[PDB]
This record gives sequence, C-alpha cells and structure tokens, in this order.
Amino acid sequence: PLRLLSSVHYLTDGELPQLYDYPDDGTWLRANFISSLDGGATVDGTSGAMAGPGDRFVFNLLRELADVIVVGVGTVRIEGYSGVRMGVVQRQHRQARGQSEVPQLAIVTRSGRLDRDMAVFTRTEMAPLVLTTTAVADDTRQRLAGLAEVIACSGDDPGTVDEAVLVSQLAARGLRRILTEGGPTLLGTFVERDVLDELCLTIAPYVVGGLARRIVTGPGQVLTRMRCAHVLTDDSGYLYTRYVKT
Amino acid sequence: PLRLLSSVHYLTDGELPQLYDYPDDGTWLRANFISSLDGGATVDGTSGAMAGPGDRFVFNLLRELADVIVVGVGTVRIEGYSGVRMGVVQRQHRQARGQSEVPQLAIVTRSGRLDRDMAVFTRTEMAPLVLTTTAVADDTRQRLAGLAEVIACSGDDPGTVDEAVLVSQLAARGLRRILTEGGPTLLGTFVERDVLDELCLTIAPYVVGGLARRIVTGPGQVLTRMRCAHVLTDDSGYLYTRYVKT
Ligand SMILES: CC1=Nc2c(nc(N)[nH]c2=O)NC1
Ligand SMILES: CC1=Nc2c(nc(N)[nH]c2=O)NC1
Repeated sequence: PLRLLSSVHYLTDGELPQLYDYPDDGTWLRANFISSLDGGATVDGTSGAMAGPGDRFVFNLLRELADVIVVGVGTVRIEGYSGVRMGVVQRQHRQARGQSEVPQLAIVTRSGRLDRDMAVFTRTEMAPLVLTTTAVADDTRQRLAGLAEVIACSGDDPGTVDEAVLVSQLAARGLRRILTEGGPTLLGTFVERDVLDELCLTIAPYVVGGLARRIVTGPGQVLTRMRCAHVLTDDSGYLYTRYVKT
Repeated sequence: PLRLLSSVHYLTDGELPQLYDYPDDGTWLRANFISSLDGGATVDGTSGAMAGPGDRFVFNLLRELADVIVVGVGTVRIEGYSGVRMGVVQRQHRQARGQSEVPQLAIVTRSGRLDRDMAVFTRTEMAPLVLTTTAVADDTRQRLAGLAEVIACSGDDPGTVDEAVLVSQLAARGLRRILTEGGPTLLGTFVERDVLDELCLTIAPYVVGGLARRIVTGPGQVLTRMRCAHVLTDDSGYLYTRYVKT
C-alpha cells in the first residue's frame, strides 16, 4: 500500500512553470504559504527565516504566473509589502502569455481603514486594488483618491466581504488567475468559505516549537479534502507541494 | 535546482520496518504525529478523523518497533489511551528483535496527580511507568502502588522534569528505543529542550481552518534544522515523512 518517493526528474525553468500553470479559463484561487514541520508559519512575525533559495524561486514564479496577488491588510502592514517586482525575463514571459508586465496587488480590508503613504501605494509600478465592503467603499474611495481603485465586494450583507463575490470581482476585471499570500486571517476566511481552489505549500525542514501561529487563524473549522498534484524537493530537504480541491 | 518526486518503489512489509529502524545502540527519541496541510493537529479534540488505513499501518508499525511509548497525561486522558495492543505476528517480530512482546507505556506528569482506574492502568497487559518529579515521586508511588512504576526524572530542580533526564531514565531501564505520541505540550518541551532526535510526520491531505491547535503548543520558540530521511505516499495523497536532527 505504501510507495517510496524519490527524485525522478530534474526540472528546467521550462517545465517548472508548466507544473504550476493555471487552468485554461475560469477563475482559480491559488494560495502560496510556507510552514515548518510542526506547523508554524512564522519565525518572529515573518516567514522569511524559513525560506531558502528554492522557496524564493517558487514564490517569484507563482507571482509571475498570477493576474493579481491578493493579500489582507495585516500581512501588508507586517511583511512590509511594497509593489510587486518583476525582472526583465519575467516581464517578457508575462507578455508572451498575454498578461500585463507586472501583476496587480489587491488588499482586502473589511474596515476600509488604510493610510495614503503605505509602500503598496508608494513603492509601486502599478496602483493596487482595495477590496472592501459596500458600507465603506465610497468613503474609502474618497480617502484613497489617486492611490488605489476601491471595489465593493459585499454579497447579501453590505457590512461584510463575501469571499466568493471578491473572487468574482477580480474575475470581472480580467484577473481570473488569482494568487493569495495571506495573511492567516484572510486564508482562514477563504478556507472557511470554501473558495480556495489550490494550496501550494512549502514545507520547511525545521521545527520551531509552540509559540508560532499556523498559516491559518480564526474560529473557522472545516474538513476540506485536497488531492496531491505534485511534490518537488531540492538539495536542502524542502518539500514544495501543490494540492487541489476536492 | 528543483526535482520532481514520484513513486519509485512499492514497499513490502519487509522493507517498511527497515525504513523506520532505530539506531544500533544509544538512545533515540522518535516522535510520531499527524497534521493537516494547514498545520492543524486535531479535528474536534482528536487526530483520528484525518488518519486513514495508511497512517494506521505506519502508527502501529512505529509502536511495534519501540521499547517504550511516552505520552503526556493530557493526551492519555483525551485520546483515551488504554494499554498498547500487539497482534500475534507483531509479538513474534518483537521477540525476533530481542524485545518484550508488548512495549511499555510511560506517562509524563509534573504534578503526579493521576487516578487509579484510568485505562492505562486498567485495560493493560503491562503496567505503565509514570515519569514525574523528585518532589512528588514518593507520594505518587504510594497512591499508585500495584498499578505503576513511578520514576523521578528531575535534574537540577526537584520540582520539575528534566527531559534529558527522562530520556536517560528510560535508557537506564533498557528502553532506549523511545517513541512519543504527544500530546502537544510534551512534544513542545522535547523540542524546546532539544532532545527530539527524529520526527515522523503524516501530512494528511486536508485543510481544517483556523481553530485547530498545532502538534506542538507552549511558549517555546526554536529553529531546529532537520534532514529529510524519506517521504512515503499512498493512493490517497497522504505523505508519510521521516526527518532526523540536525
Ligand atoms: C507572507 C508569506 N510569505 C511566504 C509565502 N509562501 C512561501 N512559499 N514563502 C514565503 O516566504 N506566503 C506567505
Ligand atoms: C494522538 C496522536 N495520534 C496520531 C499520531 N501520529 C499519527 N501518524 N497518527 C495519529 O493518529 N500521534 C499523535
């Protein structure tokens, strides 16, 4: 019943993008996260200490493939999100696939309370979207004039964000290939609301002990079955996994 | 830099034990845990909902290989630990390796506050060890007379358990091949105190959302590097991993 996995194929920068290609059409919400063996998502507030050159390479690839990168306001404040940076060949590849040179960033906030000089607004080639509620969309739009496109993502309830509506709002703007990088509250809502199509997860070969949070937080509790699409590795013992619903 | 993993070898019940063999001599502390993709260790207080036939098989194998199974009093109370059960061929294999027919159970408690009719005491072929502090060892020994061997595992401080001493106390009794199954507080102390030699981790193909705890809890924070020894899989997309310090 059990099979040993081992390295069978060295990947070229030609086949690697193929492994992480989005579907032909339709919207697709992919998450990319890293965590330790004992399930911790941070080493001192951030993920980076666990990320080596392999994970950086995968991380930048997934950004290169995406139409839009969706992130919660907390992770934007804490990981210090600036704009999305794309190098020359990355821009070239994107153009080859019919995409803009650099993917958009979309910042999720229920409150709408964002400030004008954040790096997402300042250190950026392309103005970001702000995904918020019907209730606060107009005021938010007014405060962030010239800095960001503000989009109401409410469903039945004008005072909350409906995550399926959020996804539809991106799709309607031609941004159907979606990548989210967190943080844990937002991922938690995508999981709880069952709109996550795929999770790419880097399993870093460390144990970090009990303090760290998981890659998801919140009161949500589900049991969503995924299919293992692939597992990659490198020389340092990292596992780069891709799982797809259902 | 990246390599695709895939199934290269179907394992027989002859080679599987070889993959998880303990070292020739010296003490070795192995942990076995299961968790979801998003790092959750429980689905409603227990692990079992995530465990399929493959994980049950690995779980029973690791118990078959161990000299002693070490568990915290919390997990004993909550997962409803009875005795360790071994089937006929398992008993045979154990005898072949020079081991007793059924491995001992050792229950860790700083307080020493255990009751006489727990299933570890009642539904058991072999009396368990209770690993506690110098401070409470004598009274605990008196309360549990006839039910358990009580062992003081204090180092410098008679009011605490020193986890390296705990390990030495098992070794001194010929129980050098140690398996721990938790719970999260105990694993947290083994990690924090750096006495964990190996982690076998079943990665279950589910996301569970933000509520669940990790396989480790506590205030501990470390960054302990492990080496990936192997990754197995089955038809259902589970990954059975084995990582070794350092
Ligand atoms: C904030 C954040 N960072 C990372 C991430 N995923 C990977 N692989 N690596 C990362 O470093 N997503 C979340
Ligand atoms: C309480 C507990 N259960 C399990 C475990 N490990 C595996 N693989 N599977 C389990 O079900 N250790 C902790």
